[PDB]
Amino acid sequence: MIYLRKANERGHANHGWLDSWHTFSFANYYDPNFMGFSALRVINDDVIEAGQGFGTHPHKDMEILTYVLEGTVEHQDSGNKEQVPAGEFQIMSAGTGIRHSEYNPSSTERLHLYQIWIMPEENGITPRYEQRRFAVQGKQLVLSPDARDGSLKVHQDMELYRWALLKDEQSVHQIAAERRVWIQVVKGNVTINGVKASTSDGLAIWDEQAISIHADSDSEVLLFDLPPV
Ligand code: NI
Repeated sequence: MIYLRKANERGHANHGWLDSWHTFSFANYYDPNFMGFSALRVINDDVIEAGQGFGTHPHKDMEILTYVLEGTVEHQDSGNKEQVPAGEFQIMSAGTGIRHSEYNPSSTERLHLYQIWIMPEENGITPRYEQRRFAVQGKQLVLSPDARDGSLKVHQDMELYRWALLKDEQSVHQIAAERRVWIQVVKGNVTINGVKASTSDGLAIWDEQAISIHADSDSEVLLFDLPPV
């Protein structure tokens, strides 16, 4: 009751300025199996060569999360112009509609980030854009529906932890009722409920009463506790 999406079976789309790998269907990459997982609809693993970026485009009715891993990303709303450096997340629920344009401010540095898309619990909510700096050990709480423990709000019944584990560490994750979970291995090597997973792999667990996660090495993962069906 555990599916392993290996890194090299993500949809690949290199564009010259943007190399990108898609955990799910997205743009000119379509597979009916790899559609979505619960509310996780998009996990994109993007490298954006120095100086390049997406032009002025419009999102609507979607809670979008960016997690920057290397370099920096400038973000220009319409009216923001705040940056986001390596290590900080940045959300933006869109609801009624918005128009933004993201780019790589360095001319010497590649930008590498995760692009995450979670279907919000209702459309037409008010545009909003939080952006925090959420370490080296521990399971951080990045997204939650009430912004508890210093997390950010996400307009969906789901939490997102940035678990950072040291070699041979092992914690359990409570797992709720009919809930589902996605692990996205950021770096390293882990073992979840028997299933090994390395950098950029993703595992999708459901109909399971608990999650044992064994850091086969120092490794960071992203955990999506996601609601049922
Ligand atoms: Ni965008």
